[PDB]
Amino acid sequence: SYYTEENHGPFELINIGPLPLEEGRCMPECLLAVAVHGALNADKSNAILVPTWYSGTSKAMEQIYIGEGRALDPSKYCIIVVNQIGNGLSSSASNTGGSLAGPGFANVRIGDDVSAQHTLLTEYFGIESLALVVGGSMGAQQTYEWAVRYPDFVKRAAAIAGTARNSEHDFLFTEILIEAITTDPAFQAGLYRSSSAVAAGLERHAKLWTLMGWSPEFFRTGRHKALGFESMQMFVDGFMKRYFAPMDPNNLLTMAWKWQRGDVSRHTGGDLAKALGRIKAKTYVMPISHDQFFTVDDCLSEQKMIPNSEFRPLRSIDGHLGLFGTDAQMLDQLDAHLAELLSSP
Amino acid sequence: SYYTEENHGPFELINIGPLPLEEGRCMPECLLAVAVHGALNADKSNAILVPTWYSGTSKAMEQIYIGEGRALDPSKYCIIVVNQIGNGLSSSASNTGGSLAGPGFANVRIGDDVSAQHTLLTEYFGIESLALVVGGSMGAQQTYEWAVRYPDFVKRAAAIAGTARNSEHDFLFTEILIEAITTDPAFQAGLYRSSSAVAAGLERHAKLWTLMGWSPEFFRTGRHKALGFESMQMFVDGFMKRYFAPMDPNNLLTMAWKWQRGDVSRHTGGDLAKALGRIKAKTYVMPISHDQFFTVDDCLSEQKMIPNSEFRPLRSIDGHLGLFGTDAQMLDQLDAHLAELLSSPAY
Repeated sequence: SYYTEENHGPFELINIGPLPLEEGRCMPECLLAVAVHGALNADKSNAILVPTWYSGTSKAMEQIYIGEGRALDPSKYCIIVVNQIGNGLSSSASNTGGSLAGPGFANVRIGDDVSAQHTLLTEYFGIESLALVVGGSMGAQQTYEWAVRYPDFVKRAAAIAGTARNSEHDFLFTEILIEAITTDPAFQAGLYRSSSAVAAGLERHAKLWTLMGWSPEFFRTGRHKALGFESMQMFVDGFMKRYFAPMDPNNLLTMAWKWQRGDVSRHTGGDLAKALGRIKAKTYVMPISHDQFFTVDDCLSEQKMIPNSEFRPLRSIDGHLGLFGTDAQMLDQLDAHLAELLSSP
Repeated sequence: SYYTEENHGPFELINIGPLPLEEGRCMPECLLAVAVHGALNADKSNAILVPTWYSGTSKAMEQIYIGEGRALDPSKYCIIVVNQIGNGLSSSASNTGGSLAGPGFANVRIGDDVSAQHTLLTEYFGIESLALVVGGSMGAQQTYEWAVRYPDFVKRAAAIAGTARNSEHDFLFTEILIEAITTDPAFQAGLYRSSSAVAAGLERHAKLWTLMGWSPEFFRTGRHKALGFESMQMFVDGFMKRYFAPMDPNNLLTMAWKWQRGDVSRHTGGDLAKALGRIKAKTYVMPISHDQFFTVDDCLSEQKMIPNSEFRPLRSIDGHLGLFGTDAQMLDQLDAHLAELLSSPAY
């Protein structure tokens, strides 16, 4: 009941046909849930691709980032928001039959999403280049993979709060996030009868996201209170637990495995400088100042490897989950940077 | 067999007598495990008290911080290292009988340790003031409590990587650490057959410490490899899991409960500025730059409320567990700050 058009729509389900996956299995049919905002011009020069992030859907990207006086303005651009494979709206553990059902769903990599999106854009939209690819966190992982895998296709790229190659510390964080779910016996090796049977694991998952998803300064200065939650307990229970409670464990695990392995250097034998050296897009690297796990240092290290790129950190004590749109001043910064990027040749 | 003289000694067990605890229970006899390094001078004016930190013992403070070339030099100072109530050496769930055994052990607060330490110093050693109180993390919590509770007694205070009133974020971290242990079915509500039976909970606890105890920069720049571990997997297994593996779950929960509730403002009805304003000790507030949960910003906000004090962050990408002595640059900075502190004129 969570993954519906009534909650996340409108979107279109587009069957892009069979999808051979990097890990070796083939999806007989890959359905991508796509939301399109704005019209494509005759040059097809105004398309923007927006990948979705961990546990997220196209509806979040639309609610937080897209609109009239925003950088992502559908009166000027054709903004194409594409849901991750495994996110519950596109083909996922939760909505696919046969051998891909539930814990049978394949291991999907960032590169598989980008490959599917490329097929979608060329064959269903007839688009041969993107004015901008922009995403946050896992959405930034896909942004980097686009810029490296199809370098002449991507004219501009904005990687918000995410890296091109995942760190060992981030891998550990996600492993602990996974174990929060899989160590709940009600998970039943993915064969749980309903999402909510795994409430304990989903709550433990939410508590870890509270610990790592914001920042110590967020809580010290009472940001949670400004958002309407009088205490850490109220914030954990009223915001964080409630966010994850209706979601599907198998889907979260599909996206967590994928997030763990984001690595554009797979194109270059593990040489990251060589992969990032391939980027032709005008690229803004935009970590959030207080992000606890995609750090300013992590992202600056990569930016130095991307030719013609710019380092444009967002200042927000809301840290990583400032992506959720809790900090309007952060959103204003982001809009100014993105408008400047879109304005550049 | 982890909590022995063979592993953590030499130390002496001193019975300081009954200890009425803040939470309301009375310990009929409180034994403190104490290690002394160096001799007291003629008027006992060279005593330095070193409390121990979460999961730690006096052995760690000795190995990492005490020695002739160092600020805590036993050829000049009498350095008295006192093990936390609950840490397995002093009176704890793992070694106390009667109604205090195992799951029955009382909820002990930072203030109970400081009161017990004060009784130890005055009644057993005849010491009536301290040249320095210094500790890290939970050791820093006890340091602040000392400086607030007995302000004339403490001539100098050095609070490394810890705060005077615990934050909500830190409380959540420790709650998650506690649940890593208590959700292991083998924990059996504190009635586990042995430490070893609760290995799954202890390993999850270790993984959480790996996540929060160092820093992303520590790993990004390959510090774990410099320390001799080929990969994150080898570091987690060979350093972090191994550290917690032999420890007692009930003792860790005692120290965790205590850590969660460190709060010197209990002396002043919740008014932290009033509590910290009581401090007369020359005080250095020394967060570790890349500490993920006792942040530079957390400690700065408290330092601003302590009169006479100085803010001296330790620069280390090793973050919180740089307390374990992994970062020799950080130890060198600390020695320099502590030597400067110890040279402040006696009033």
